[PDB]
Amino acid sequence: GAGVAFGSFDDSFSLASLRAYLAEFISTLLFVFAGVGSAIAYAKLTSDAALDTPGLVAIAVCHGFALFVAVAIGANISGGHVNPAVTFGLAVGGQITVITGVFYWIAQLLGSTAACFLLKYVTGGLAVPTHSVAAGLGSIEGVVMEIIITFALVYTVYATAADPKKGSLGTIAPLAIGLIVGANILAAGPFSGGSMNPARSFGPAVAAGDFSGHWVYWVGPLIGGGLAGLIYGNVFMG
Amino acid sequence: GAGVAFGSFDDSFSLASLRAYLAEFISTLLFVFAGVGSAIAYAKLTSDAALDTPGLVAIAVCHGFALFVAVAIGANISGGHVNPAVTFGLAVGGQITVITGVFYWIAQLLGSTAACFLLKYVTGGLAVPTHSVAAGLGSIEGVVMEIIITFALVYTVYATAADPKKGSLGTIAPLAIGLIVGANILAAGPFSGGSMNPARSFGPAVAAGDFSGHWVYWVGPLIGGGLAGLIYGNVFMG
Amino acid sequence: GAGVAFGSFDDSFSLASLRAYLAEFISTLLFVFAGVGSAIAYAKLTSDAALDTPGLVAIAVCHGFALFVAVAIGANISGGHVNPAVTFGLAVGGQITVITGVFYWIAQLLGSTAACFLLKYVTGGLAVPTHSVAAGLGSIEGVVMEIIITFALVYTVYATAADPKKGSLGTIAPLAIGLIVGANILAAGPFSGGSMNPARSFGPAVAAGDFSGHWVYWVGPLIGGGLAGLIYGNVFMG
Amino acid sequence: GAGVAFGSFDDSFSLASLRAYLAEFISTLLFVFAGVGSAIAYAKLTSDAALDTPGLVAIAVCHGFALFVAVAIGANISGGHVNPAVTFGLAVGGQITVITGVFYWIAQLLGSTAACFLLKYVTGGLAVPTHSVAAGLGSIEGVVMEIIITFALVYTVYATAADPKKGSLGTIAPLAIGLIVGANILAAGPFSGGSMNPARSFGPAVAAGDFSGHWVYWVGPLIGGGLAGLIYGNVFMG
Repeated sequence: GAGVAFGSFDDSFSLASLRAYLAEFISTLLFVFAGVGSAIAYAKLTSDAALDTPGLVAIAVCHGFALFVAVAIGANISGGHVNPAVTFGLAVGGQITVITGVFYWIAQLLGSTAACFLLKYVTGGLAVPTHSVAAGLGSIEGVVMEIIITFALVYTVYATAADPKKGSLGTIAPLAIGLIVGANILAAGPFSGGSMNPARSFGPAVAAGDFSGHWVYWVGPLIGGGLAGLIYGNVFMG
Repeated sequence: GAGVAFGSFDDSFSLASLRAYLAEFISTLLFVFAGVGSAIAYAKLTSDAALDTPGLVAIAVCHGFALFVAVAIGANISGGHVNPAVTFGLAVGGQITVITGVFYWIAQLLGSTAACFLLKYVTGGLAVPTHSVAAGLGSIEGVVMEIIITFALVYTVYATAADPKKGSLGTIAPLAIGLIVGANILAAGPFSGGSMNPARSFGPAVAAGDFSGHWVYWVGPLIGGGLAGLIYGNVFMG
Repeated sequence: GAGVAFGSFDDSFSLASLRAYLAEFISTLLFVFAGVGSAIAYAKLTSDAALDTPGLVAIAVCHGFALFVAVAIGANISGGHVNPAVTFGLAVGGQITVITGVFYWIAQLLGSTAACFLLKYVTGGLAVPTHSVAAGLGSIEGVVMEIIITFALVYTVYATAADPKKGSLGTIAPLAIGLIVGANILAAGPFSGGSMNPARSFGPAVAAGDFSGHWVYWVGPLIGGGLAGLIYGNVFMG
Repeated sequence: GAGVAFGSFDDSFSLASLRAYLAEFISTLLFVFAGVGSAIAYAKLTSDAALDTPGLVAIAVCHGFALFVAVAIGANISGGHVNPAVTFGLAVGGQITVITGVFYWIAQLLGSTAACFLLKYVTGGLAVPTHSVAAGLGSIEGVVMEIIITFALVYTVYATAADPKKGSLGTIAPLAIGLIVGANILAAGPFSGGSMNPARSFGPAVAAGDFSGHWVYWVGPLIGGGLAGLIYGNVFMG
């Protein structure tokens, strides 16, 4: 399989790269605004009740639909990563350079953070919820959950969008990528929160001023995404 | 990026333009009939309860599915705007002429209004609900919410349907456009109502004889749509 | 626009036509089995409660997904009508011959009826629910509801599947056709039941031995479907 | 129609075949992890309540989305069967060799079982639920339910993915295949559980150490899948 490529500053500062960074910022902002917004909407409707099944459905569907769109609207400009773990898994398989990937991370983190401060305002100052592992459940269980579900996501990105042999999968790729996240929130929501996405988790941690447990949402997703890049890149593109 | 184009009467009165106006009328009627209808259905089932999470899901899914369809069924005739803010954002980027755009607005407003009078009849005279900003929440918060979510919609229309480089996105564009509205209602419903669409809001205001607060659903969506046209048109098509 | 074509017996008894009839039987059986089945599932889970919002969502989503599939799996064999009103609207615009269309009706009615007797068995003898206009609501209101929502469906079939200029819409047509039915059930369920489909309504009327009010689900859908054929066929294909 | 083909060891041990087996393992693992996971999520949220309508929706949507993805991500490597009954129905119509098909079964069963042991861990040791026929309902009713719904699935796979004349259906095939399972769970969940898939059922039986009634989920799905292969393969591909 293709090796890691560090890239160059010239390449990573080209106008095409700059457009890509803006696209990643915008896609991540819009994804996180909707997705976090659905969780705040549930809190508003229920006066801050514990999550129930209708709420889980609302939040999962919102994230799946919004991520489909966020990926689609960047696909021809940046590739529509919307997610540091996607960028990382792609970098592991030589699909994006390291330098460009770092700038994608910055754009994604900025976009997510912006979305969360916008939410705080437009909702009239409601709390921005953070991802956390369920009460009582171990952190390793949470990490392993996040490894598995993020592996699923990044593997999907490889199979439908990166693979040169994708064929007609390329047309439906944004939808597959969004709806694997939706599906996986329906499973993982009550356990890890169903992040799959360090930026999605980071914005709220900034806006709520609370990084307790936040490491889970870097370690788990990066390992899952990296494992997907290693497996798909070496076996199915190698 | 392309400038605003005023157009001509000859062009805007051509048979092709007249077909486009009828298509916009029909698509907007069917979109608003379903979407408002889902809100009246919730009121019927619950005896006019406050919105809850099942209801929000029902209404969001209905709007997302219905808008997907309404866009698809006009895509090859009018472009499937279904929305004055989409038309406006496209006009800002030179994608539709101003004169033609004004006639699209008329067709959309007429279609929405018609849908709402039809609903009043077929439901046995139930109230046609109007979009309003949540009790206690400021109007600027509501406007800014609508700016953000309408920006998302119009940006999606640009990226998937207008951009000449859309490629395979063009096939899934109607679905992206519908499901961003669905996603954004799941976030915004309990705050602004999740309009994104001055015509969707206007029909009910006419049918309920209540324009209180209605300005929000012109100012917010037009600004969001205009900002999407400015950004995408000048950066990603320029 | 194209006129009505009566067709011929030779044509309507060809092997291609016979395959089409079997495909319509199978698609309609599978559509109605799922869709009615979701309503029986709700009754089982709730001990025959009145419809609530979760139930409406379940039933609407089931029908939208199932109809998408039923249309897709016949699209290249029969055209995937799955619905006497679709067949009728297509016949009005010269898209299927009258003789072939009558045999499609028979196949659809048989498939729906079969599904409903299968359901009665596999559910352990539970009642097969019938479409009815809501208590107190007038029959004309119910008919007009069904006209509007069936117009939407058949117009969608024309715009995405019949029109020679459909282009990329043809790829997503089955999904548009399914999800307009889903959307429209979210609106119409508590009022007319959201049929759009004389066969979908007829199977249960046979299996429950109850044709009270059943005429609504022929008059409303046939008029809507016929109006869609007249408008689209003469304006947008003429 | 094409006959059954036994195949060869050389063919079934080729690198292409080995890649296919890994893809089937991964797709089935990810499908079952999400889908079973959604059922465990419901149990967590509700403290092990009986299934209700929100829960049925959550579980059906999760399975439909996850299966769409699992099929898509194997489509160009293995064909994306994810299901012994799909493999069997395809084998009946000569679309996969018997030897290769047996190895697909092994990969699918292993993947499902792995998913279920992973779930047991990451959820903090919660019970892995098994498919069972509803209390009081006969086993033949359960089998016949599973025949019908699995026929639907495998017929969909033939019509959209196997048929050489699939045309544009091939692009949307993964989505049709996923959403027929979603639809059919909305009908069958409270009666048979809505399996359609011997591997999906088998993983939990292993992880819960409970094979009571499990035969239903081999007999019903294999017969349905085999009947779909016989009908579609001989009539619509013959």
